[PDB]
Amino acid sequence: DWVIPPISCPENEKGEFPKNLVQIKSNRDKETKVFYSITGQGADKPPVGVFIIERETGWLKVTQPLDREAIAKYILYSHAVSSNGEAVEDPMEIVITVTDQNDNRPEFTQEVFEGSVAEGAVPGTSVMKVSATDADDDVNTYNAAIAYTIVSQDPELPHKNMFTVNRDTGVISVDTSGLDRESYPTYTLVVQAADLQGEGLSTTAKAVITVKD
Amino acid sequence: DWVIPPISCPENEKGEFPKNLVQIKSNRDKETKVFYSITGQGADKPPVGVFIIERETGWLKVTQPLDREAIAKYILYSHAVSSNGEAVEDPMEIVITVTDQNDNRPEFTQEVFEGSVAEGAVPGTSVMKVSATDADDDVNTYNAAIAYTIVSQDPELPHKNMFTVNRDTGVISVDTSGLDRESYPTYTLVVQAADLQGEGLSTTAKAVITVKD
Ligand SMILES: [Ca+2]
Ligand SMILES: [Ca+2]
Ligand SMILES: [Ca+2]
Ligand SMILES: [Ca+2]
Ligand SMILES: [Ca+2]
Ligand SMILES: [Ca+2]
Ligand SMILES: [Ca+2]
Ligand SMILES: [Ca+2]
Repeated sequence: DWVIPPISCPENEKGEFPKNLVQIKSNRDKETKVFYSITGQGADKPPVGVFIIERETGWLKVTQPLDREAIAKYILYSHAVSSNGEAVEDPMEIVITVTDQNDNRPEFTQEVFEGSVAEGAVPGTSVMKVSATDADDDVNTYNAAIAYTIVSQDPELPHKNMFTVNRDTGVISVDTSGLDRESYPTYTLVVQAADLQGEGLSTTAKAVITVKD
Repeated sequence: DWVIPPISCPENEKGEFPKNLVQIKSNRDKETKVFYSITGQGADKPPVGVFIIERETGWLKVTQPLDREAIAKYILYSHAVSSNGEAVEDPMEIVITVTDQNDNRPEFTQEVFEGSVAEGAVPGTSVMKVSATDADDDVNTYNAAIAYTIVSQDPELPHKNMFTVNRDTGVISVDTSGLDRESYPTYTLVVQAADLQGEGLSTTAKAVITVKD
């Protein structure tokens, strides 16, 4: 039973429906009459009706917007039957992949993350980890590929950039030194998560670092 | 035989060969080991060896650069057998479309075109036609959409731009008044054709216009 190269249909389509994807067709339709149908989840089983097939020509259509983040791949079967009811083909297994769009913003595991460092640790010691998630397609695109930046430090002394964040790991480390509890005892960092490798959709959270003796 | 939706492969690929197109696979391989082959012009018949299928995996592969302007479509059949060589599927018909690149420069029908106009003619009167052809795919791309321009006018009197060319059609026109046979009896224009609607590959030729009483 052949399985068909995947038919791509992007999520969140808009406008008039139904829309044509792709024609599936027996080359025996000059020998005898051929009537097409499809079965499976997305066709005659839940969700019913997302895809339909023009009985007579074999144009496969989609009848509504899709959401990759709810169903990413549909498997159906097509059938080719003649007037006398005989099968003109074995069923063909039909694979449809929902193609991703970047329609989910990253989200931080917490709105405020807490750590602490020692006064005289050392430019590149580990303070804490911040983390986001993105629900988009981490396998075939960058839409869920998260770059952590630092947006602002408070207060800005002794110098701006007392800290850095590793843009992939979200691990926060000491960048320059002169950390002095008694001059400046807590810092409030605004941290950013952005997909498209830094360029895309973004969100912010807070990291509150307590300077210790 | 089912005919599957066409697989696109662009002309003029560069780099490492063979390149993978698409996995053509039987779902009957849970039961028994399956072995795949292909046939047709471009596989086992001339041009032999353009496409191959990997026997155990069913990856379909193209083995060299294609040229849309020599062959635009291939038709193959895939086949599926078990260790003993018996068939576990009917064959599947496989269509392959070669997609276009802008690899053809427009050519003028002539190197020098000839035309004429009456001294008295009013701005807007049509003088003559220049015309070019492009061999790229004028049905699905812009690689053949030609735009025309006048590059230079000799002589430049009584004004620059005695003439104009309609930039979709190649119709050359009287633009401003003052044509007088007895002061300037011919003009030589350099005309240009460029595809991608003017932004792409270009060529030039000459238009010679005799001003008549
Ligand atoms: Ca979605
Ligand atoms: Ca998405
Ligand atoms: Ca995203
Ligand atoms: Ca101190
Ligand atoms: Ca070519
Ligand atoms: Ca071409
Ligand atoms: Ca061209
Ligand atoms: Ca005159």
